[PDB]
Amino acid sequence: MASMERFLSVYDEVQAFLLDQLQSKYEIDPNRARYLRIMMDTTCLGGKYFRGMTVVNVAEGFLAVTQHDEATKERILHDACVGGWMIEFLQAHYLVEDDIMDGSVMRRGKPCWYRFPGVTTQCAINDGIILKSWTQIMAWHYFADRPFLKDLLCLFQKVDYATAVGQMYDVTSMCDSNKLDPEVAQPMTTDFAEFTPAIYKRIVKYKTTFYTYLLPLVMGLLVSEAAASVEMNLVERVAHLIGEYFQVQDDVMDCFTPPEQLGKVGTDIEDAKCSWLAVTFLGKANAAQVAEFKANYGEKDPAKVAVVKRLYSKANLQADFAAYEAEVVREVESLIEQLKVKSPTFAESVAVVWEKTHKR
Amino acid sequence: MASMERFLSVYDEVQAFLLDQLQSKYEIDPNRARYLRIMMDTTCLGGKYFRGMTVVNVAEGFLAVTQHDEATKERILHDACVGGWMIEFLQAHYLVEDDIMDGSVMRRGKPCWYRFPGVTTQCAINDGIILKSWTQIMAWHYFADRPFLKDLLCLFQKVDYATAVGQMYDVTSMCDSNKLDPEVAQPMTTDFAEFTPAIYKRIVKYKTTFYTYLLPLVMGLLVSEAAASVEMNLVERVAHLIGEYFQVQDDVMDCFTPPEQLGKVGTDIEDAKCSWLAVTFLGKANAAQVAEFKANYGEKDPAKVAVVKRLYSKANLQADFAAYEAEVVREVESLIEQLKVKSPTFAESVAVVWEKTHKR
Ligand SMILES: Cc1cccc(Nc2ncnc3c2cnn3C)c1
Ligand SMILES: Cc1cccc(Nc2ncnc3c2cnn3C)c1
Ligand SMILES: [Zn+2]
Ligand SMILES: [Zn+2]
Ligand SMILES: [Zn+2]
Ligand SMILES: [Zn+2]
Repeated sequence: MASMERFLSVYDEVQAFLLDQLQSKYEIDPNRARYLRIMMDTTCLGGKYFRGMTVVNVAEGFLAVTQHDEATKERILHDACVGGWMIEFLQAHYLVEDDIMDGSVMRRGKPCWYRFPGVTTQCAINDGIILKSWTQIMAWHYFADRPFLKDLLCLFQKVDYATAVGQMYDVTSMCDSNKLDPEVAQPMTTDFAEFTPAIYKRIVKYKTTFYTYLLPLVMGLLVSEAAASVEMNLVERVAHLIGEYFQVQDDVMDCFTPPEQLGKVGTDIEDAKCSWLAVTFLGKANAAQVAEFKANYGEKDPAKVAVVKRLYSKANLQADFAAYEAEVVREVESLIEQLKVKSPTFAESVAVVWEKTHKR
Repeated sequence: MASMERFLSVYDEVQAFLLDQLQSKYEIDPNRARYLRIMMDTTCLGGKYFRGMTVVNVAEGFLAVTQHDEATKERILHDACVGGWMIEFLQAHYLVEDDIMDGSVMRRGKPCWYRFPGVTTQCAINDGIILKSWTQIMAWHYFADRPFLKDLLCLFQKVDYATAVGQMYDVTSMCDSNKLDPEVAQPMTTDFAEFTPAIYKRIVKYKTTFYTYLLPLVMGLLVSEAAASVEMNLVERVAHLIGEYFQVQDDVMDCFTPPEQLGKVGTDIEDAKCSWLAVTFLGKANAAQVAEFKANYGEKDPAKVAVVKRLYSKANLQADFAAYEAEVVREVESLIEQLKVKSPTFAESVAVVWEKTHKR
């Protein structure tokens, strides 16, 4: 049976389970169950399922080299699918809440959940809460008797937290650290001294790479009972590295990919985000160019946004991107090689993850 | 050593632990650690600690009748304090998010967190996320080798979820169920057909009683390794019952307690909430009074709010409250008696919980 169809079948299964449990144990009525069904579908479906599918892909790699009864292979694949949906639901939680936090308008070519007429922010914040609560309901139900349950829940928990930390780094990335203070309204940085590669790296590592790369890979290992086939430090390193590249690409697209293709109108410049474009620009600009950057970044005025974009064009950031890209290929390929020592199979799964990222 | 001081000491311990871990494992800088310290203090401190202290109180009851080495008694009390703080942090998560959801202005005589000048909703939503993530960080760290860890995390998870469900019942309680639809903006009910005791009960059971009464009681049992000293169905029933009473009192105060004493200006009438006052009023009004209620409820206009309040005065709701109160005393005392069969000690802890609620 093909992996994607198995994965989508399991969504329907897990959906039915969660809604049936709301009726039998939580006293839900049909109309509220309907609203939650539609919330779940709208917030969890329609992407590429790259995160969940990585759990399945890793488990399939192991199945191909490990002896098991057929019923065990099915169990492992079902577990990978459930684990994959936990990640997808974790993402949906973060996307719902982030869109509210950021006043985002669209995502993937549709309105952000909170903007649905019959949702509103008052409901949507809570809907996002439910989303993450469902990850745990899934885990406890499907993995109740599993040897890996503890390690799975502990990892999930750590990833969730790292992600929330990352969110905090992101949202505060345009303020001067020395000025953070709950009592005082936060000015945007005037010097941009904290737009550095190391600071950027910190934001990305926490905000995206743990839930997007580290969690799918490690979850695949846990449901396969294969965590002793790998050097966990290598898995972290390669996860963090591919995750960074993925975020740089997202940053480039924010600015340069036409909105109908992006799925949204990118506002990193108006939001004064610490983007790869801004850090790399500030890494290579002269005095005049910096000054011009400072006079125009982080302002809604389209004229000012256009100055910033011109600055990035003229600064020939494509060349820095290509050099960064070349470095990431060396390092990712080196890490893949190191992974081959203890597991060629897992190395290959990582190689796949990298190809899908590198040319997407 | 007195329970409250032990509990507050443990807050400082757990705080230091979480911030020290952010520095050593999450790459936090001092200024962000400072912001999180201030967020934690502002959102977790200053209430009566009734929820956390119930965990400690239950554990102390058991310690008085159970043989243990001194070091075990200290371990159990430390565990109760940590467990108690998990509940307090869970509450803080919900209060932060609820205040944002509801556009609340104050709570406990201070601005809602999101309204702090240097916070804002964009940060505050995430701060609330961190709050709940810290419950799990606490659990995994302090309870790592504990026999009760699984049962504690599963219970916590279920309570969290019940609470989020309850939030959904609450926020939707002024809409007609048959009209809920993410695609369509939600009108307020014109008939108030869903303002019934059973519907009200559902909202309260989920939104408050699981995290306010059931979780502290059961957590106390788990850290004491005492869950076989009780009939769990009785614990649920008494929890749900005292929790309901607690919410009715809160509802009465929303409307009638002067704002400097309430800590906030109550807006249940303008928010068109399904309050005990509104359900009980609709339970006893004549046609004319209902009609008047319908023309004035759920409107910001102070004139209209004042009509509703007059209606409640003239309807002599104090008498229904006293009769409800009398019924709750019978039922709570009956349940306490039933609890005495398997544990007089636990019965007494529940008796305390009830006294603190009944005359607060
Ligand atoms: C993650 C991050 C943040 C900011 C700037 C960069 N760019 C680079 N980082 C590392 N090597 C690089 C480059 C550009 N060329 N080469 C060789 C990376
Ligand atoms: C939880 C709830 C919701 C709505 C109305 C009520 N009131 C009552 N519920 C039960 N017994 C009652 C009363 C009033 N008198 N007596 C005897 C309770
Ligand atoms: Zn964001
Ligand atoms: Zn982006
Ligand atoms: Zn609320
Ligand atoms: Zn209230």
